[PDB]
Amino acid sequence: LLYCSFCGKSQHEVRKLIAGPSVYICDECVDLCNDIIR
Amino acid sequence: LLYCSFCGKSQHEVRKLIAGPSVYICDECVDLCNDIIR
Ligand SMILES: [Zn+2]
Ligand SMILES: [Zn+2]
Repeated sequence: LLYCSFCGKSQHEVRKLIAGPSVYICDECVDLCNDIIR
Repeated sequence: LLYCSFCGKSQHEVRKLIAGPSVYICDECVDLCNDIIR
């Protein structure tokens, strides 16, 4: 549905995808982003 | 800027917020979502 602003990969193109009422993110985005923000 | 589809909290309302070209998510969303998807 929505592409990752970071991964830009399709919702199903990634092995793990989390769907939200308006936000879509995969595991690499949070894994890489969580490490930076944390 | 954009509210979390899950947290619905403002971009600055959360202590940790990751900004993306079109996706905004905080630590609780990925922490709780990552545990479920993983
Ligand atoms: Zn992603
Ligand atoms: Zn959030």
